[PDB]
Amino acid sequence: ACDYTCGSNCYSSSDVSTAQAAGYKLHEDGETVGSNSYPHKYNNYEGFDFSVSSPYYEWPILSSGDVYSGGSPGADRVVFNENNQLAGVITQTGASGNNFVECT
Ligand SMILES: Nc1nc2c(ncn2[C@@H]2O[C@H](CO)[C@@H](O)[C@H]2OP(=O)(O)O)c(=O)[nH]1
Repeated sequence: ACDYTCGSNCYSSSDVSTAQAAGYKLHEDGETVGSNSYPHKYNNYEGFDFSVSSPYYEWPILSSGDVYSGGSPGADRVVFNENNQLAGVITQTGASGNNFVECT
């Protein structure tokens, strides 16, 4: 289904799980990909009410269905924690500056 709506992008729960699984694996192997060194810390400056606990890590989710491998990140991110719990799916689309809004 279109479980999450990130601006004009639609993600299924399976899209979110595959993206999360890939970010976590890299987090746990101590490796990073891309210019922005993904997965990195998501600081929660927006102050979202994530049910799960901090430190939070952000990883790009691609609208194409491709899993992120170091290229252009895009607007959308999966946010997970240290226990691989999903905190949320966020996007820079619809937010001003370099801020994020939550995907609905
Ligand atoms: N808006 C925002 N950006 C964060 C936070 N933690 C890390 N960032 C990263 O810092 C940049 C803002 O300078 C954002 O584009 C973002 O990187 P990503 O682009 O890699 O998502 C945070 O909580 N809030």
